[PDB]
Amino acid sequence: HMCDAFVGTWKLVSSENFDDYMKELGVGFATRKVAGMAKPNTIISVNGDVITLKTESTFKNTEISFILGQEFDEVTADDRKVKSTITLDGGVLVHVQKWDGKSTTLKRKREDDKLVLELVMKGVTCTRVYERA
Ligand SMILES: CCCCCCCCCCCCCC(=O)O
Repeated sequence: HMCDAFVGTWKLVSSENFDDYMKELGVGFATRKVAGMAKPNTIISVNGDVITLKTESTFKNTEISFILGQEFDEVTADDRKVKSTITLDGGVLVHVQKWDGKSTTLKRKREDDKLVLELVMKGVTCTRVYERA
């Protein structure tokens, strides 16, 4: 039940400020050029308490599986080794990543028929809108 609203196959339809977000992350220029053009699919599924989130794109795929509230180690699309915790607060799936004394947040919520992803690092806010494939 908990994450039913998120389950599905979602395709990126719009993005704002992703370059600036990737810059704050430390992603290099070649990767930023590729990744700025990517239109990934995100596939969210659930098996009991275990949530899986796949991100697929031409250049790079990632997958994480997790239990809400339980820290896990993640290797990000840009090769960071982070400590991740994901919680569900008021319909918002909140993913925090911590590494090397830094933090970023990845927050997903439903907005009408869309899935909206907010990516925050320092002063940068990026907004990614996904629609059902
Ligand atoms: C899509 C290629 C991304 C490659 C490098 C940037 C990685 C940044 C962290 C990933 C942020 C998630 C973006 C998303 O799911 O839309």
